[PDB]
Amino acid sequence: MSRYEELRKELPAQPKVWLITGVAGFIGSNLLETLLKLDQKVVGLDNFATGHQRNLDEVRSLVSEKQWSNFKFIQGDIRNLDDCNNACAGVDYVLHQAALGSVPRSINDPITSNATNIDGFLNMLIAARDAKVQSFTYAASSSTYGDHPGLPKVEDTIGKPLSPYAVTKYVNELYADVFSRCYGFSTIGLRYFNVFGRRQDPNGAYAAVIPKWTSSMIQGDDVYINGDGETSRDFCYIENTVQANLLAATAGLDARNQVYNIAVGGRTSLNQLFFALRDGLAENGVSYHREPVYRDFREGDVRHSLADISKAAKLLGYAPKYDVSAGVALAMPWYIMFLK
Amino acid sequence: MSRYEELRKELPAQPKVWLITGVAGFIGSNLLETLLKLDQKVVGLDNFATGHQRNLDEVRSLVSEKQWSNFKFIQGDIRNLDDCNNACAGVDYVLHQAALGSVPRSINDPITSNATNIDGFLNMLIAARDAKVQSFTYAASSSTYGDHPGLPKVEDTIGKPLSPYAVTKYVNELYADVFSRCYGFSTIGLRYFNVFGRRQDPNGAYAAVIPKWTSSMIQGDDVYINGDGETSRDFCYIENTVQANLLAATAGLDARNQVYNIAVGGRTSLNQLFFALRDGLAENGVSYHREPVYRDFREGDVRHSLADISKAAKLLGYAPKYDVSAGVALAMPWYIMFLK
Ligand SMILES: NC(=O)c1ccc[n+]([C@@H]2O[C@H](COP(=O)([O-])OP(=O)(O)OC[C@H]3O[C@@H](n4cnc5c(N)ncnc54)[C@H](O)[C@@H]3O)[C@@H](O)[C@H]2O)c1
Ligand SMILES: NC(=O)c1ccc[n+]([C@@H]2O[C@H](COP(=O)([O-])OP(=O)(O)OC[C@H]3O[C@@H](n4cnc5c(N)ncnc54)[C@H](O)[C@@H]3O)[C@@H](O)[C@H]2O)c1
Ligand SMILES: O=c1ccn([C@@H]2O[C@H](COP(=O)(O)OP(=O)(O)O[C@H]3O[C@H](CO)[C@@H](O)[C@H](O)[C@H]3O)[C@@H](O)[C@H]2O)c(=O)[nH]1
Ligand SMILES: O=c1ccn([C@@H]2O[C@H](COP(=O)(O)OP(=O)(O)O[C@H]3O[C@H](CO)[C@@H](O)[C@H](O)[C@H]3O)[C@@H](O)[C@H]2O)c(=O)[nH]1
Repeated sequence: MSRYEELRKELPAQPKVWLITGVAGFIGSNLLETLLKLDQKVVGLDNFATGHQRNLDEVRSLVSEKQWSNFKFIQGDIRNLDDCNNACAGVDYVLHQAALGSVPRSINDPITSNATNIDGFLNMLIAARDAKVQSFTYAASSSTYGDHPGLPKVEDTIGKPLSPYAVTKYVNELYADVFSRCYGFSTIGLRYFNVFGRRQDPNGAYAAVIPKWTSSMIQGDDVYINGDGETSRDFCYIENTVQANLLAATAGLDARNQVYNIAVGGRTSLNQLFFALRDGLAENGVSYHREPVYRDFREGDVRHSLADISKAAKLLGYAPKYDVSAGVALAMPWYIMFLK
Repeated sequence: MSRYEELRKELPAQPKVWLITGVAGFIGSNLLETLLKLDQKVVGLDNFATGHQRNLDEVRSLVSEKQWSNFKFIQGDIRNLDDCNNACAGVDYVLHQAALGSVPRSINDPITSNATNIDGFLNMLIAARDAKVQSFTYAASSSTYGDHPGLPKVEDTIGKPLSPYAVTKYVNELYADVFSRCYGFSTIGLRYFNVFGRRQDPNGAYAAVIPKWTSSMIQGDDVYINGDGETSRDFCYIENTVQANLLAATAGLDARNQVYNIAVGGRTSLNQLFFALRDGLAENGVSYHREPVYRDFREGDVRHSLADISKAAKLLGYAPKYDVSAGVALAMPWYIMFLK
C-alpha cells in the first residue's frame, strides 16, 4: 500500500474542508469528484472563464446525492479579493487550480493571462493566509524549465521562461517562497507535466493536444502535428495528478514550502501519441485512416520534457499508477460519449 | 571624455522624444531636469501615488521657460493600458521608473505593490511595443540578489527574493526577457543600488535612509539604526543613475536585452553614513550632537550590497563620477532648503 492508498482510507473517517479554485475546469472538477467520493466537504470557486457548468453537472451525475450536498459552489473571480476571502472561510486545505493555461494564449494576450495567473494567485495567498488555512497547494508548471535542455527534469535546475504563461507560473513559485519567508505561510507547488483525461476541454483554439486530436479523429477531421512529431512529453493521466494534490494537501512540515514534479517519468513522442489515440479509438469502434498533417513548430514550445519524480516519491510518497496507455484507454471512451 | 559626456554634447544637436513614467517622483523628476536641459522633448506619466507636484514645480524653476515647454505631462496610471498607449504615442525612448518602492511597504501590503510593479510594468511593455518605440529602459533593483551573500554582486549570479517587492522587480526582468524572445522587443533593465540625491522624499513612513536621517538631524530628532549599523550599501548618487538611463536608452543592439548593475562599486556602512550626513550637515551650519539609536534589524533587509559595475562600464561605457561624499555634499544643502 502506497501513502495515497492509506490516505484514501483515512480521509472518509476524518473528513476535512477543502477549497478548489477552478473547480469547474478539467483538473478542478476531477479533484472535486474524488474528494466528494471520499466524503470530504468541498468549497469551489470559479468564474467560468474557461470552465464549464457541464463539468459540475457531470460530477453531480457521478457522485451520490449525499456527497453532492457536501459541495458549496461560489461563482467568483480570484482577481476579486472579496471572493477569495469568501472561498477560504473556514477551509482546511486549499487546492489552487484557478488559472488561464495555454502558452499560445499568453503569447498573443499576455495581459489577460497576467491578471489571473499572478494577481489572482497573489489574492489567494493572502486570503488563504488570513483564513488561517492548514495547507495551501497550487498548480505550478513544467514550463518553468524553459530553454534548459537537460533530461530528466530536476526541481532545482530550471531554465529561462519561453513565454508570458511560463513567467506567471514561475512567479507563483516566487511569491509562494516569499510568503514562507515573510509570514511563515508554507505552501506546496506542483509542477504538472501535460495532464490529460476526462473533462479536458477539446473545443476552443487553445485545447491541449490529446483532447484536440482525440476529438478530431472521432469527427474525422485532419490532425496537425506541429514540427516533426519527435517532440516528446511526459503525459500525466489526471488520476496521478489528483493523487499528488491530496498528498501535498496533507503532507508533513518537512515537505512544505517545496515544489515537486508531477508526472510518471515517461517519454512519449507526439508521433507515438498519434497512434496511441488512433489505436485507442479503434478499440472502441472508431475508424480513422487519415495520416497526420505536419506543419511548422509552434512558438514558445519546448522540445523534450521528461520528469524525475523521485523528489515527489521520496518526500510525498507519490506513487503514480497510470502510464499514458492506461490513461488513454480510460479517456477515449469519455470523448466518444462527449462528441457521440 | 566618457561615452556619456559625448552623448551630453550630441543630444542637443539631434533632439529625441523621451517618455518618463513616474516623472513626478525622485528619480523621474531628476531625469526630467537633465533631459529638458539637454533640449530634449519629454512626455511624462504619473498618478502622484508617491510622487509630488512640487517635484515638477521645482524642475520648472530649474529649467528655462523654453525647455519647460518641451515637456508634456499626463496624469495617468500605468495600470491603465489607455494611459500607457497615450504616453507612448510617438515616443523614441522610454525610461520606465513608475513603481512603488520600499520592501517594508510591499511586505505589509503585497497586493498594492504587485498591481503597479507587475501589472503596470506589463502594460508599459505592450504599449511601448505597440507604439514602435526605439528603446525601452526600466528601473530594476539590486534586491533581486536576495539572500545570496557573495560580493561584489554580478549580474548573472542572483539569489532568492526576500520580499514581495523583490519579486516584482525580478518579474520585470523576466517579462522583459520574454518580450525579447517572443516579439523581438529588446529592453535594458538597470538594477539600481540605493539611489539618493535631491527630491528623494524624506517624509512618509517608507522614506529611504538618507532622506530620513538627513531630515531628522536638521529637525533635531533621533536617528534610528536598524541593526548594528555594519549593514553596508553601495549608495549611488542620482547623477550616476541618470547617466546610466540615457546611456541605456541609446545603446547599440549588442547591449540590448541585458540587465546591468548601476552603482559606484563602493561600500558604505550605515555607521559611516551617519557621520557622513552629520558632518555634511555641519559644514552647512547645522549642529547635531545626538548619538544614533540602535534598534532591531528590519525585516526583508539585506546585510551587504556591493556592485560590480564592470559590465555596465564595458557594454554601456558607464562611468560614474560621484562617490557618496560628493553626493552627500550636493544633497545636504537641498534638504536644508527643503525643511528650512
Ligand atoms: N493541463 C495541464 O496539462 C497543465 C499543465 C501545467 C499546469 N497546469 C495548471 O493546472 C491548472 C488547471 O488547469 P486545467 O487544465 O484544469 O485548466 P481549466 O481551464 O480546465 O481549469 C481552469 C479553471 O480556472 C478557472 N479560472 C480561470 N481564471 C479564473 C479567475 N480569474 N477566477 C476564477 N476562476 C478562474 C476557469 O474557469 C477554469 O475552470 C491551471 O492553473 C494550469 O496552469 C495544467
Ligand atoms: N530609490 C532607490 O534607491 C531605488 C532602488 C532600486 C530600484 N528603484 C526603482 O526606481 C524607480 C523610481 O524610484 P524612486 O526612488 O524615484 O521612487 P518615487 O516614489 O520618488 O518615484 C516613483 C513614481 O512612480 C509613480 N507611480 C507609482 N505607481 C504609479 C502608477 N501605478 N501609475 C503611475 N505612476 C505611478 C509615483 O507617483 C512616483 O512619482 C522605482 O521603480 C523603484 O522601484 C529605486
Ligand atoms: O493540434 C495540435 C496541438 C498541439 N500540438 C503539439 O503537441 C505538444 C503538446 O501540446 P500542448 O497539449 O498545448 O502542451 P504544452 O505546450 O506542453 O502545454 C501543456 O503544458 C502547459 C505548461 O505546462 C500548460 O499550460 C498547458 O495547459 C498544457 O497543454 C506541443 O508541442 C504542441 O505543439 C500539435 O502538434 N498539434
Ligand atoms: O530610519 C532608518 C531607515 C533605514 N535604515 C536602514 O538603512 C538601510 C537602507 O535603508 P533603505 O534606504 O530603505 O534601503 P533598502 O532596504 O536597500 O531599499 C533601497 O533599495 C530598494 C531595493 O533596491 C528600493 O526599493 C528602495 O527604494 C531603496 O530605499 C536598511 O538596512 C535599513 O534597515 C535604518 O537603519 N534606519
